[PDB]
Amino acid sequence: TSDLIPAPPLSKVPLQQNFQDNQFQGKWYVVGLAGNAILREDKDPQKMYATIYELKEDKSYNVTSVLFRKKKCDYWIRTFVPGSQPGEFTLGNIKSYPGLTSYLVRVVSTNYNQHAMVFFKKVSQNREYFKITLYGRTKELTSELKENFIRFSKSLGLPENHIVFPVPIDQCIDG
Ligand SMILES: Cc1ccc(O)c(O)c1
Ligand SMILES: [Cl-]
Ligand SMILES: [Fe+3]
Ligand code: NA
Ligand code: NA
Ligand code: NA
Repeated sequence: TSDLIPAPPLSKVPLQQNFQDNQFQGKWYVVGLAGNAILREDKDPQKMYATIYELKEDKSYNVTSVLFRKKKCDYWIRTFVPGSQPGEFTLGNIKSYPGLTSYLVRVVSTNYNQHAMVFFKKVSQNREYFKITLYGRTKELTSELKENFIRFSKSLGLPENHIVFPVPIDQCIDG
């Protein structure tokens, strides 16, 4: 059994105009998380993690994320394949992920050197999940940008308790 807030139609998710793939490369800190599977948790609050975007020769991204868990750095890797338009992607080697039938990424907005908002949508075990990530080039962002991310998340149907701002750490993510 599972009850999820429905995924928004793609019409409600903007696309970053004139997307420059080479400028989006590098490390981003996850300063905000929102989604239908994301829950606020004051007992064990979400720790900040990082995601590195590297363009390959064929213009796909090698996306490597690192998080601090159980006193160790856990790495996980995926391939974002360019989609129907620039700033859009699908997942490479989807068959290597048990239960996964669909995976979409859309870059909503970015200035490339400070911040970015990225929309994800996937179907896993026939359940449709979506999330929005607030990327920061630094671990801290302005209140204006964080409130913008909150209202965009709310526009896609998510309540406050489905929006989290991970706490900055130094382990694993400063590399
Ligand atoms: C929780 C969640 C929602 C959507 C995604 O695309 C994903 O990777 C994770
Ligand atoms: Cl993964
Ligand atoms: Fe994922
Ligand atoms: Na832990
Ligand atoms: Na401020
Ligand atoms: Na750093």
